[PDB]
Amino acid sequence: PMAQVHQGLMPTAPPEDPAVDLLKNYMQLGKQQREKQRESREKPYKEVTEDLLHLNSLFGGDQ
Repeated sequence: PMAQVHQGLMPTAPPEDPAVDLLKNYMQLGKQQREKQRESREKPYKEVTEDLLHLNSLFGGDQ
């Protein structure tokens, strides 16, 4: 083996396999999609608190 076997044959196992990175790519777009769908328009964290400041001035509590 070694010399007259296997040698001279191209590796059928791709070391550049993009599927390994695709794991984090998919995890990435998993959150990216989430944070881009409703998070951009709605934004249930910052817009709620910001609007709450508006709401405080909205009911016009002064006296």
